[PDB]
Amino acid sequence: KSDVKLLGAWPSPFVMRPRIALNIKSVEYEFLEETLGSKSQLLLESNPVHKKIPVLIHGGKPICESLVIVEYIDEVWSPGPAILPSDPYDRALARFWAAYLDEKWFPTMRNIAAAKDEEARKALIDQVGEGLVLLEDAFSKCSKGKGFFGGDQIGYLDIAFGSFLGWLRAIEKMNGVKLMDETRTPGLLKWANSFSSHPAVKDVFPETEKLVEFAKVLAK
Repeated sequence: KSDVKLLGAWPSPFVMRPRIALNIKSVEYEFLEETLGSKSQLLLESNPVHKKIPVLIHGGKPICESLVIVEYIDEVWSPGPAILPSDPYDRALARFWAAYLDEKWFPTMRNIAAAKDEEARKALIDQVGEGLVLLEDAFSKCSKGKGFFGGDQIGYLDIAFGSFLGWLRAIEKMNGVKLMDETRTPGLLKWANSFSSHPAVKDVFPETEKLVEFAKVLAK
């Protein structure tokens, strides 16, 4: 348990990602929570560049950046279940969509709260919706009728996208909008239940209300 430590603020979609990956591999680890109002000295020592979490410490060495940590876990604990796809093209597509989610979609969605006027808010909400249309189509092609982006088993792209689901739901609730409905994202609604109920996910997955209330707490 001491050989693997995960530094992280909580709740956080980015911190969720290595927790799910460690769960898939059944790797025991200690979760070292950052707490509001300070940055721990271990955080400052382990991630001097970004000073953020997650940080995985393994063999006395820190590994930063959520997705990079996920790949590291997949590669190091290779006898366990595969997290990335095995085919190079499928792997490239999984990486492509995770990069889209982290670079475009999620920053857009969390900018909604700070929109100045009404039409800017609408533009951001429209962009989150167009992202979900794109991911609905990616899910159809990736899943091939199976339950996950990863196919029969949960995979890298499930972790990347699924980690955001709670925050999507909270932002839906706080803005009175429905961005996964049933007309626009039928596959993703189903996948959302498969993901949030998965045994490697459910005990680290946030209750929507908890996120909403936490956003209210942060408002400072």
